[PDB]
Amino acid sequence: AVPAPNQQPEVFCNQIFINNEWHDAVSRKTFPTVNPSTGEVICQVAEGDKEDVDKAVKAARAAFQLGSPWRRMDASHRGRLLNRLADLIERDRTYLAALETLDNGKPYVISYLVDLDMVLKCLRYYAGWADKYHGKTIPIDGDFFSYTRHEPVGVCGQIIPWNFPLLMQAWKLGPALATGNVVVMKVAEQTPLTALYVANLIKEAGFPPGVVNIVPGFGPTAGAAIASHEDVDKVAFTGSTEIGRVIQVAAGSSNLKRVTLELGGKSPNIIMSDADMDWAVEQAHFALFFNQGQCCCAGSRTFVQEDIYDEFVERSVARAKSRVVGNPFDSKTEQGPQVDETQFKKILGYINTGKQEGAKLLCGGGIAADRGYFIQPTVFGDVQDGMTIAKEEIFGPVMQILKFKTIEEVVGRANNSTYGLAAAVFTKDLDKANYLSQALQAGTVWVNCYDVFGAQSPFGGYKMSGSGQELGEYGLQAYTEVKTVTVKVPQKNS
Amino acid sequence: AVPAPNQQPEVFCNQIFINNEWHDAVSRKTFPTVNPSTGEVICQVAEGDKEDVDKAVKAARAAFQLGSPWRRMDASHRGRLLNRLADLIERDRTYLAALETLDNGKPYVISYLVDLDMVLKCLRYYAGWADKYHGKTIPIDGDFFSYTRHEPVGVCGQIIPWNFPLLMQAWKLGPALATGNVVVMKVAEQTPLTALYVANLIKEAGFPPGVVNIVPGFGPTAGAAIASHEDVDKVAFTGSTEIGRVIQVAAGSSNLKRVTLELGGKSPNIIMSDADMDWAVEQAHFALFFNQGQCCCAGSRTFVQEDIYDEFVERSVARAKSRVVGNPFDSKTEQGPQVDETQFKKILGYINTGKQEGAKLLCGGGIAADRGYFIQPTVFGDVQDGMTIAKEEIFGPVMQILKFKTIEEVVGRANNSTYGLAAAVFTKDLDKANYLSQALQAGTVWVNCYDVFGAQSPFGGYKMSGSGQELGEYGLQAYTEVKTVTVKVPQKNS
Amino acid sequence: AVPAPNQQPEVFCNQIFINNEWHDAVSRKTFPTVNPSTGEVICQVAEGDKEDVDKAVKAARAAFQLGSPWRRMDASHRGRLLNRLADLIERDRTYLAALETLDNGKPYVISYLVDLDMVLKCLRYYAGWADKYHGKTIPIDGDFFSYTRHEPVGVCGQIIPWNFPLLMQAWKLGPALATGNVVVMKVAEQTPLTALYVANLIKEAGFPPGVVNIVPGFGPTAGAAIASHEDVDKVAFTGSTEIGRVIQVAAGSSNLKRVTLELGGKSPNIIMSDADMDWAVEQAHFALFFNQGQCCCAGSRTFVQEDIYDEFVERSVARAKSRVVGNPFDSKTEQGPQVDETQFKKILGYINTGKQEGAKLLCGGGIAADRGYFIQPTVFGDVQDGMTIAKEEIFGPVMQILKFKTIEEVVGRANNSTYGLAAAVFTKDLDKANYLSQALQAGTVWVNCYDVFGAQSPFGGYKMSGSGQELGEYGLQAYTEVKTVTVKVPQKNS
Amino acid sequence: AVPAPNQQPEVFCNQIFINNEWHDAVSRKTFPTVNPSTGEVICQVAEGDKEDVDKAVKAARAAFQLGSPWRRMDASHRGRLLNRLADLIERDRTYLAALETLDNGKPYVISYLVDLDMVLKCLRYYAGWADKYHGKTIPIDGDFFSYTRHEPVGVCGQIIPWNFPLLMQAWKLGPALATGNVVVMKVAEQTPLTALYVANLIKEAGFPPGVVNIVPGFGPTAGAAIASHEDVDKVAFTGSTEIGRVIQVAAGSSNLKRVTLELGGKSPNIIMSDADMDWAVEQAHFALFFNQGQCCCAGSRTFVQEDIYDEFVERSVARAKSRVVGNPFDSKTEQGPQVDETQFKKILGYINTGKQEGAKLLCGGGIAADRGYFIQPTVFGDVQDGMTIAKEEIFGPVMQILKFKTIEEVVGRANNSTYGLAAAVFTKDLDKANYLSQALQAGTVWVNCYDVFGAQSPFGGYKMSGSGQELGEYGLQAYTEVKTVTVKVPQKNS
Repeated sequence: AVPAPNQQPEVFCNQIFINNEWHDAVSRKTFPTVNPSTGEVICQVAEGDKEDVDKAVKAARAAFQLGSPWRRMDASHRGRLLNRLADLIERDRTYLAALETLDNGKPYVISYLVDLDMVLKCLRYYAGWADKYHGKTIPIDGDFFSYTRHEPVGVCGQIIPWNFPLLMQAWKLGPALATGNVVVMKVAEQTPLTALYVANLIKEAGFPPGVVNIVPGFGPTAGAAIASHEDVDKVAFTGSTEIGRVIQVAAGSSNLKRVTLELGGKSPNIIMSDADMDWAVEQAHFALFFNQGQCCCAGSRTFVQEDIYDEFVERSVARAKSRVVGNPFDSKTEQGPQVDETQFKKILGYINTGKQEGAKLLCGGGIAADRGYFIQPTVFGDVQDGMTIAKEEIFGPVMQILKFKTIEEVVGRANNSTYGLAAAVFTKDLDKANYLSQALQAGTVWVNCYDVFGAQSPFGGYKMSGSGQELGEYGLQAYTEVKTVTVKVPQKNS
Repeated sequence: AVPAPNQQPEVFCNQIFINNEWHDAVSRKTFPTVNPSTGEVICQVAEGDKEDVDKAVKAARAAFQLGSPWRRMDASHRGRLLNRLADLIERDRTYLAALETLDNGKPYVISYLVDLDMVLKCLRYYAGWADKYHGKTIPIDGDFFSYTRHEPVGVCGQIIPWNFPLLMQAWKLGPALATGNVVVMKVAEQTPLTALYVANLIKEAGFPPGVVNIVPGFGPTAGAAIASHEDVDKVAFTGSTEIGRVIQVAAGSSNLKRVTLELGGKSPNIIMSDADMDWAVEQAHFALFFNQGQCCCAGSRTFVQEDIYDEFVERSVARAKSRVVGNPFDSKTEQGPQVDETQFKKILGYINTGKQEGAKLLCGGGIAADRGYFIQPTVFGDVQDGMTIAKEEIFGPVMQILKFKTIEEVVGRANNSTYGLAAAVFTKDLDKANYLSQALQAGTVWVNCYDVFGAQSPFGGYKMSGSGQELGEYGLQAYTEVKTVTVKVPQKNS
Repeated sequence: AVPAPNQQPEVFCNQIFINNEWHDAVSRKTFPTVNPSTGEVICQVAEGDKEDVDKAVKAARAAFQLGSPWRRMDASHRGRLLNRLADLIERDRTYLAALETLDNGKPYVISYLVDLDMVLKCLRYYAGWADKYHGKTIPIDGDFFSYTRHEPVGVCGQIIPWNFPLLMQAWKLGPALATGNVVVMKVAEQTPLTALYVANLIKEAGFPPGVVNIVPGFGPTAGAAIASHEDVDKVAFTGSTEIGRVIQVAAGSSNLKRVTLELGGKSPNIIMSDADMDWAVEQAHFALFFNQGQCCCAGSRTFVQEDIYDEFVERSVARAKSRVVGNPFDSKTEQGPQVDETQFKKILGYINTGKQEGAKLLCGGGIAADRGYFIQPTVFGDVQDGMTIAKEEIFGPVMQILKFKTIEEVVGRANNSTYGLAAAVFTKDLDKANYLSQALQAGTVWVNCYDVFGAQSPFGGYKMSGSGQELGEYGLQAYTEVKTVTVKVPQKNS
Repeated sequence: AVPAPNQQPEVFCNQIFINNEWHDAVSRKTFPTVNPSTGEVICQVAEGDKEDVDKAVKAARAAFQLGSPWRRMDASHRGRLLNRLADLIERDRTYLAALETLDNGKPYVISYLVDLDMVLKCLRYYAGWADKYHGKTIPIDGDFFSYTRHEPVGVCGQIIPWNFPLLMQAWKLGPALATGNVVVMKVAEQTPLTALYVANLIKEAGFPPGVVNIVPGFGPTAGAAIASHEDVDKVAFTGSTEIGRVIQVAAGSSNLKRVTLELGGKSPNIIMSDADMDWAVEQAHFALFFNQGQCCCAGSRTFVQEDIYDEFVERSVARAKSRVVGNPFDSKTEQGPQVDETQFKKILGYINTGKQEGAKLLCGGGIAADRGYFIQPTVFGDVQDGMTIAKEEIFGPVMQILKFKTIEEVVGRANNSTYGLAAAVFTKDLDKANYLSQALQAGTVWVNCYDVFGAQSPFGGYKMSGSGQELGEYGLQAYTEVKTVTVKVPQKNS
């Protein structure tokens, strides 16, 4: 039951957010944000750079000073604030879902029922962790009393992508604020509006000034500024596998700040011959096409056992062909446009490459509309491991279907990737499910499902898909600094 | 590769163990311990009573005094001692296995390869916990520093059964000693020898006097004294569902001491139609006949799906008939005699009870030898839910095979019991395995296996099979007391 | 900033609560609840008995059935409900505070700023645990996959006291509901009104029918019925050290249900000679006089070092004499009346006994008003360890001040008690604080403060003050049942 | 009671360790290792380079292959191995202590009683952790079963210093091996002998070939090879703050492998006016001069309150002057020589610099022997924050004593450093201890003691002293990779 959207919601926030106040860039510059559905400019936004980053960091550091309102604050209170911010977001749910769609391209139905529900659940989950992440009392040798304090890491620089603007923001603020850190966030140039509106809600929630600071702008400028700043204690980057390397270098050459990376992937979705055909087909479609195929963990390599390959493909193609593309605000729209022209062209290039390599184009394969960045649901069959489309993250509505015979075979081929973010297995057999979930080198392995993220389930990657984690109790580790206090006592006893 | 046994091992310890010294009963009385294989008296053993238990408790309390060797000792050291004890037990492994068999009746091969291996693994596992059970530093509201100390509960009375003499001893000593407690243990009147020998190794390992005190004798006397003692902080009993009630009453009427009970059960072993036949039959046999069927968690209710019922039974009977019964010291022997005359008769009564109710006697059902307490592997088919052999713990080599149709049906029938210790499921289907493992109300649920116990896996029960646990990190909770220290600080900060 | 109270609030709920519906006792009987400030009857209340309890239990068991709304419900959702219930309580805060005071006697200011604040903080804290109490994946030996599930214990019978009607209710419902259990709660005959009103809020919050059932009545009838019921899985009693024995007996004689007891105590408050005199005096006054001295962890044994004894006592007496007694609804009132006549008389008896034993009466010692159950703030000096007033829980506004010399002395005298609920140390020396905090045998030990309870800090007792705990992560262990599932796998790897 | 040493122990291992076999460098190259006590060459050692590192890594990856002995091995068994290795090290305790002293310079008495004792305690502590690092079963939303597996990170590159040869190796192998990883370790060119001998014991203990591979050589060559290798999953460096930047750069530019750094520091030891003078003086001496002042966490900034400054300094000077320097093999020797000539001269330079800046030289200040690298115990008084000796890690027997007035002042000055490894506070006041332990920005804060390291207590650093940790439960997080498996189930229930 989705409330009717305002297909052209007004933009109330388009500036830099520091100390709970809106500022223009020092350079007084801005940049336009495009509506991927029309190609039209939604509005202008403050273009932050080094100087603005510096303004943000100092404000954060100041809010993190020993004795500040944020530091003395009871941990249970931080939880109270997170729950408050969630209630505000829920109040403005219909608006945010709309604004998210207007700037990202994704279906308003998805933004409301999915994106925003997950935002709410994420913030409410972490609110609960605020006063529940205990330190330890250690039974060290000798007459001593030793314990640990889990203190905040400090000023945390967070750079987030555009595929899930509001959600990525929540996944980062949630653990950081629950553990007492301060944030200097850089949002994507493609989708900065929703994040900024939330910063307004952060102020209304009652968070002390400087606790959360958002700086919209470009990656080479603002992003690198944060990653290089001498006063930033930790930087968390989430995006392309290429930019991540830049960040780890700029961070290790600046002040040895802690660095966590969340990169892309070429996640394998294995369908064994005994899988529920109807279920497998529908999930494999969802596995890839979800969010215009713009998912870090997208099932971009659909491995199918030979005995059921033909039937699977036939059904897959039918599902692709029936997938409705169009205005994200229309309730019947399943797939919206791609985020921007760059990606739009980048995808078309991959499709072209797929054709060049001998991959059998089964459906779609070109522009889906003369206005906006829409691409038809494309499906490539008889894909080989050596093909480009079977190795490089496409990040679009392009499905690759590979055929395999043995289970021993598919494990090797699935694991034969520089990536290892996620993977999935569709089978009715107990042994096969356990065999594969253990053999697959992936941060997350789904059985008879895909893209099932719980605010309580960790999300990390193996190999070059990343390091460290988001969501779950493990998420608190990365934003926590451990101090050991060892006191000399008169005489220790058990 | 099992060493050749000394079929008539010498008995070196047969008295009361207090302050690392051997004492006779104050009454000077003694009782005989019989060799279930021959019906002959192995030797005489000190018959402890309330006065002796008082001696043991006082000794234990002294050893637990603030500032005593055992209280000041580093936690890591306790681990060192546990490991030492394990090394000594392994040194004398061949002997203990023989002595275990002599007094219990179980096959020497099983005592050596199973019983003793599990004792070693148990003690070594717990040795490792000694310095790793941390307390917590709590982020309490206000300007305070709050933390917790995990102190020992104190003088722990432990009453152990005869089905697994050495192992039960290890399961109790392991967690209690690892956490710094002291023990006054009452061993079974039928199998007291091995436990007392181990007490000798306890002194050799270097444990302070009074840390572990063992008192052989009877339950109505020694057992009750421990459970009733005003200075015992906790009592852990393991045995019949009838005596457990006595203990919880004697404990709640004495000094409100903490009480954990490990009782029996009528565990269900469900065999789905798609299960691996060969595997399921062999394991279903083992699930019940193991240790002369003398298992708290024995699979006394073998439910089989109708489509495979006939075949299953036919194979089950064949396996039963081939089961070699005889001298426990002969390598070929699979089943030895029952522990004592009382049980011997108790089982014959149940067998007769089965015949009276209309349960189909498929094999065995009578005495297996004119000397000792040997009983033929017995199997009853077409058993119904209302039958007594289908509700009461027989504790003997008597198998009940029941027939069922749907999965919804078997869950209700399996859960329809006052017991809930264990359960098992044999299937190839993933959904069936998960459905069942979640629906079955049992402390432990095995999938495509049975009687799989790891030193690291907890063992507890639902309903009237018990409360609290043995093994695993959970085992330490029961032997730990939590103290909260809340200090007032100048000014709190994250 | 306390809102003006309604000194005679209307009573809307005065019946039994089963399946979110109000019932009359089967016996149609009722009983009066008195206003301790005037001795007047507030209203009649349904008097539940065994038959009513049976109705409640069957309702509870029904709601706990596999597949029910409460069982299938997402853990995070139970959190949502707890938070919702919190919000409702906050809405009607001012009313409940008044009703609390009306039926209990405690000052309205305290009910508003303290009692209800804690009720809210408690429920909100626990709501956060709902989806954060993980099970474990165990690295068991052999080719197996072993894991644990933390399942609800089931039907939880909870019996709560009258000293903190609303708060005790939160402390019990919080952990129970967050872990998915169902409740059959018996409230105090002296203070049943507020609990019954909250039950209305439990319905409004959206909790499935039968998840929480409250049965007002008497302890010998209703209480014993719960404790003895054959279908109650666990019973948690909080009250006098005498009734607790009855409950553990009735429970161990019924169905071996799990039992946790929260009993009284004679908590020692140690004031070292180097303590901040002003602070210590005010905190020691608070430590005992709080809530009309009706605290299980009251500092009823004030030990003072000799060098500062005289000065301390003088100041203590002055503070006592200035302590305002009167109508609980007046801002200037610090101490209201005692809960009922029984206690009122029981306290005067102890006061008379104190004088008989030679304890020096320093102030007060008799009735504070000719109407109600008011007693003057009494202080006894030069109290000796052997005196009755220095051994038995008075549960009233009577202070005992003892003199001591050495720190070794006070530890021995402090630990020389059958109780061990709480203790406190006032000093400026690091070593003295640590020495005492470790040597004192009490569940909680406050340093330079007293009665500091956080919803996150555990509250348990040693010796005969209880077993098990409330609040903190430890509170969840008592309401959780652990199931181990061990799956056979093809081949295990690290 | 220390056993008499062999002042010239035979060297049995001086090559590269790969697949439990000794190899020569591919380049057939070697390099000399000096005895810092005489300046004489002990023996020649294989000089490993990139090609050698490649042989090691390939060996490691092979040993880590799914299905390998090391991967299938029971976690409890890895524990067994670690304990076995410790038993072998204890057997050859006397030898290794001598060999450590021979190549390092530290007193044999300290090598035996401290270094080797800590090696044993570390290995045994970790052996215990092998089968106790559980994953989690997560209560995710929806009809799913979600859990985590803590898998090894893979091929671990470890680069260790020379200050504590054996201990540094233990601190690295312990947590890595316990968690199932494989190691390619690079030992210090100054102290490679003991580490290589221990590798011989690793073979004897029974570890699979390739589980631990040691490659002696130079940092620029071997070290950089490891940090840069495309197949190394993680690199852990411990050394100078200069080389650490190089490693994090070479790693983020290679394959985004995980990096943990353990750098130096200028740790503050704060002595309040109420501190136990005798104790504080002796401990402050130990804090800095220990292990020839070669400690990452050395108390190089001794802050003393003015009221006790003069007396403190006097006593400190007297202790320094009495500190015996000489042959590390003579029982009376408290301080041996510095590790090598480079360090020897670097320290003299710092001593010179101290004099140039106006630091008051109170004793020593020059070479302590014409043979070897012995330096006199040096003490500088009236040091200011701005001075070089007050900011840069000297890593030698040079103490800096600073004077302060307020507690608020010392906090700011203590925290005014790029480092944040350790800190200490000597006081008798509770509030002062808590205030300072919380306010000080250091990984470790000792109260009334220094250099107290338990195998169970974590050791990490703030700011530029490092990231990640060694020792304790936290040590396992860095060597663990978390996989989330989320299975679709029929119907979820609590």
